[PDB]
Amino acid sequence: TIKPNNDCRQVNVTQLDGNENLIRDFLFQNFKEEGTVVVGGYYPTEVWYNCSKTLTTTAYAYFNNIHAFYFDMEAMENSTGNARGKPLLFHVHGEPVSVIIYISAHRPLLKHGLVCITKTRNVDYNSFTSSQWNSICTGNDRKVPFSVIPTDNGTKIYGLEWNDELVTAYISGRSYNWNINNNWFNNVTLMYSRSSTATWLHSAAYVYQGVSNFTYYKLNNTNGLKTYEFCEDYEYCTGYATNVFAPTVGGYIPDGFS
Ligand SMILES: *[C@@H]1O[C@H](CO)[C@@H](O[C@@H]2O[C@H](CO)[C@@H](O)[C@H](O)[C@H]2NC(C)=O)[C@H](O)[C@H]1NC(C)=O
Ligand SMILES: *[C@@H]1O[C@H](CO)[C@@H](O)[C@H](O)[C@H]1NC(C)=O
Ligand SMILES: *[C@@H]1O[C@H](CO)[C@@H](O)[C@H](O)[C@H]1NC(C)=O
Ligand SMILES: *[C@@H]1O[C@H](CO)[C@@H](O)[C@H](O)[C@H]1NC(C)=O
Ligand SMILES: *[C@@H]1O[C@H](CO)[C@@H](O)[C@H](O)[C@H]1NC(C)=O
Ligand SMILES: *[C@@H]1O[C@H](CO)[C@@H](O)[C@H](O)[C@H]1NC(C)=O
Ligand SMILES: *[C@@H]1O[C@H](CO)[C@@H](O)[C@H](O)[C@H]1NC(C)=O
Repeated sequence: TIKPNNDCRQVNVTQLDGNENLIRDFLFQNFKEEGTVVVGGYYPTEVWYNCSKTLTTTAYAYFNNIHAFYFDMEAMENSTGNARGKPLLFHVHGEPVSVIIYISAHRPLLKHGLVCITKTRNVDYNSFTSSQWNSICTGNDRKVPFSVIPTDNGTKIYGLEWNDELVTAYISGRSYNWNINNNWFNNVTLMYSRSSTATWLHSAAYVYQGVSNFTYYKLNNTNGLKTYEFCEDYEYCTGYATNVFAPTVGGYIPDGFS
């Protein structure tokens, strides 16, 4: 899903600090009942990508042909009061509207996150993270500040999914929906490392993953205990075929369909 880069290495999301149940809480967000059920969707996997640079130069990463983008952070320093932030900036392209999400390190108190809805393709990644907080998403672009919860201590997975009619943002354990008709290009550009500035601090404490395939998870709720298991094949987990398929070149149903 990510272009081959030497900086970007893999990593086990569940093996990191404070990430024991990072995916379990996300999977059971909607299934609040008792029993086992097989769900499908653009769900994150266990192996994500960590990308860092020893130097203080500006680096970029590209995710292509993806449908959802998830990321997680580390525990904030002094989260109770003056929380210390770790900067990040990822841009989802589209026409005629594109969305830039930037978490910082004039600005309202504790509102580390900013969302910039812009209609201009020329986005300056070497100047957005170098100016003041009041001169970032100024002008005709729509600026929406938002406060990432520091008390969560990075134990909640953040995510963004989109389509041509609806955009869903998962923050903490809450999913928010926005209705907008926009032609998305299904690629995301992420700027993970740059020189330190007033708003940007040189660090690397972000994991991240892009999901493009239809992932299947079996969920079991036994006496209040919640367990999840990934399925590489729907038929193997359920004993029955699935209706999701990828049409071949020219728009032809594959011969293996049921
Ligand atoms: C994201 O995908 C879109 C859609 O494919 C890309 O836009 C096209 O890019 C190609 C080159 O890859 C150009 O020849 C086309 O003219 C572009 N079309 C439009 C309508 O702009 C876009 O470049 C991709 N973005 C990134 C950052 O890779
Ligand atoms: C994740 O842990 C497993 C063992 O549980 C190990 O084999 C694998 O290499 C780890 N993956 C990464 C990306 O470190
Ligand atoms: C943490 O924040 C509190 C509340 O603002 C503050 O009193 C305290 O000094 C901070 N601790 C630090 C910066 O180590
Ligand atoms: C986050 O960490 C702080 C400091 O250790 C702790 O007081 C707080 O309860 C934690 N929040 C959680 C675990 O939700
Ligand atoms: C990513 O890797 C860097 C070294 O390249 C390391 O310092 C950093 O802690 C890693 N990030 C996470 C979230 O594990
Ligand atoms: C997604 O599905 C395609 C089907 O061709 C497969 O080749 C690819 O490996 C899958 N990707 C992942 C991450 O499972
Ligand atoms: C769910 O868990 C219970 C208790 O461990 C087990 O008996 C049952 O077989 C599980 N169901 C599925 C579908 O895996």
